Amino acid sequence: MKKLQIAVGIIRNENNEIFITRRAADAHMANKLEFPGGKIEMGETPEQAVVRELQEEVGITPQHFSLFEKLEYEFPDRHITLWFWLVERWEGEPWGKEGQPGEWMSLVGLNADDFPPANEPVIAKLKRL
Ligand SMILES: Nc1nc2c([nH]c(=O)n2[C@H]2C[C@H](O)[C@@H](COP(=O)(O)OP(=O)(O)OP(=O)(O)O)O2)c(=O)[nH]1
Ligand SMILES: OC[C@H]1O[C@@](CO)(O[C@H]2O[C@H](CO)[C@@H](O)[C@H](O)[C@H]2O)[C@@H](O)[C@@H]1O
Ligand SMILES: [Mn+2]
Ligand SMILES: [Mn+2]
Ligand SMILES: [Mn+2]
Repeated sequence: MKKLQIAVGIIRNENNEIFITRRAADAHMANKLEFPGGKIEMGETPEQAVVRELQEEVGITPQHFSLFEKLEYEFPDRHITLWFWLVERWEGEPWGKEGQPGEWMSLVGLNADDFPPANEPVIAKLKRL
């Protein structure tokens, strides 16, 4: 069974909205809502990975961010460690830089059922802020 380290960014604006993308229909966790992010590569740190992934996926450079949650999740065919970074300052304006759907979503309106099940405790903890 594959093992991966994944870094994702919770991109939160001043109006308590989060920038959320939707995964492709042929991806793992297909059609799910997601925090932008991706695999931490050999030779880069979790902090470097979340910067690079947000630059690639949505065209922003996160800065002065914090680790909101780190957790492990066993999917049916892979084990993933997820690093959830809270990103409240960034350079740029997030968009669907890889052609993927992305939009701002109110924190209070997030439905954990729309995301991979690994995100459940994070979405709950976010709504507690
Ligand atoms: N990006 C992201 N992935 C998540 C979240 N929750 C969650 O369980 N995952 C899982 C889905 C995938 O198994 C893995 C994310 O990998 P990915 O498909 O984003 O990796 P990547 O962007 O580097 O892949 P690629 O560009 O090479 O296609 O972690 C989330 O909120 N955001
Ligand atoms: O690990 C994040 C944690 O570290 C602090 C400093 O105590 O921030 C540092 O790390 C961030 C991630 O690289 C940087 O964005 C930040 O500029 C740096 O000071 C805390 O702010 C944060 O909780
Ligand atoms: Mn990616
Ligand atoms: Mn990647
Ligand atoms: Mn990704």
